[PDB]
Amino acid sequence: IIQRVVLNSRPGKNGNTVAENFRVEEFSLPDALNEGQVQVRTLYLSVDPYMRCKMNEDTGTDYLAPWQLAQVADGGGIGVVEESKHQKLTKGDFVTSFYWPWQTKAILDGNGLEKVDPQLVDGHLSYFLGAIGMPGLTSLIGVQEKGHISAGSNQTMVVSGAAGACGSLAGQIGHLLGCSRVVGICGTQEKCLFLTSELGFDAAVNYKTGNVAEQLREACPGGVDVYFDNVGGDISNAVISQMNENSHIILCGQISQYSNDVPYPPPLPPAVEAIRKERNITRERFTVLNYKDKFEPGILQLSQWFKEGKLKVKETMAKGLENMGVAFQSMMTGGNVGKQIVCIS
Ligand SMILES: NC(=O)C1=CN([C@@H]2O[C@H](COP(=O)(O)OP(=O)(O)OC[C@H]3O[C@@H](n4cnc5c(N)ncnc54)[C@H](OP(=O)(O)O)[C@@H]3O)[C@@H](O)[C@H]2O)C=CC1
Repeated sequence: IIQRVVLNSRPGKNGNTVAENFRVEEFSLPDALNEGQVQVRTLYLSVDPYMRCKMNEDTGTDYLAPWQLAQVADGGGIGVVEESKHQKLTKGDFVTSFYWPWQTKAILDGNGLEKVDPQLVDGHLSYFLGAIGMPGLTSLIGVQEKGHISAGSNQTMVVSGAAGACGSLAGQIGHLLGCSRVVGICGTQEKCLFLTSELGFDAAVNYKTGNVAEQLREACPGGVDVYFDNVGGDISNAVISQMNENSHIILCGQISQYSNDVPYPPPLPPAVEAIRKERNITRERFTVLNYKDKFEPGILQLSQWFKEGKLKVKETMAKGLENMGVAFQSMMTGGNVGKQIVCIS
C-alpha cells in the first residue's frame, strides 16, 4: 500500500545529483496506533537546496544530520490526519513538519506535528511549505533582522536567486519594507521577465549573459545598499564590489557551492574581502531556526500581505512520490520558478 523514498546513493561531496540518488519502495504501515500517535496522509512534500548537504556522509552543518543509505528521506511536509490517538489532533486536521518522511502515509508522533489553518493560505495548503512557511519566514526575518532597511531612505536592494522561493519573496518584501529600488539576478530571460512583469522588481539581471558586473552597473547606478544573497560565488563577488558603505548582506544561502567541497560559511576572496572591510559591509551568518519567537508574527505578517494580494506566491509543481529525485535535481539546476513542490496525493 505505502510507497517511500530512500536515499539510494550519494553523489560524493563534489558530485552533481542524479534522479537515481533516490529510490522508491513499498512497505506495510502498522495498522495500529499506539498511545500518542497519528496516522497521516501526505499531501505535499518540499524539496530544498539544504537537502544537497544531507546527501553527504557529512553535512558540514552541525544542525542537519546526513541521510543514511537505504533509509527513508524526510523534510518539510503537509498532510491530513486520518486516525489519531493524540488529543490535540483529529481526522481531517491539516498538519505540517520539517521532519516529514517521504512516504504516501505515515504514523507520526502527535507532539511532532503542528496543525495549520487553511484560512491563512486561501486554501492552498502547499503555501505552508513556502511563502507562508519556512522559506517566507527566512526572507521576511532575514530582511527585518539583517536588512537595516529604513522606509523612505531610498535604498537599492540586489537579490540573487531572485526567481526562486526565498528570492522572489524577499525582493517583494524588500519593496513593502521601504526600499525604493529592487533588482533581482537570475539564470534566464524568462525568469527575468517574471521578476519585472509579475513581481514588480524594478530590474532583473540575467547572469547567463555573462556580464553581471556591467549589467549591474547599469541597473544599479547608485550602488547597492542591501544584498539578499542566496547564491554566493562570482555572482556575489560582483554585487559586493558594487555595494556602498555601511550596507548589508543578508547571508541567506550560497547555492553555487553546494555541490563543491566547500565549508558553508565560505570566506569572500581576499580582494572582495578587502572591499567589504573598507565600506563597512555587514555580512553575518543567518539561520532562520535561530529566530523562532519571530515565527508567529512573521506568519501573521506574511499571511496578511498574501491575503491582500500584496505578496505574490509562485510555485513549480511536480507530481508523485516517485518523482522526488527528479524534482530535487531539477530545482538544484534551476528548473523551477518560485518554490519547488511535489504533490503527493
Ligand atoms: N538561511 C536560512 O535559514 C535559509 C536559507 N536558504 C537558502 O536560500 C537559498 C535559496 O533557497 P530556495 O528559495 O529554497 O531555493 P530556490 O527556490 O531559489 O531554488 C534554487 C535556485 O538556485 C538557482 N541556482 C542553482 N545553481 C545556481 C548556481 N550555480 N548559481 C546561481 N544560481 C543557482 C536556480 O535559479 P536560476 O535559474 O536563477 O539559476 C534555482 O532555481 C539557498 O541557498 C538556501 O540554502 C533557504 C531556506 C532557509
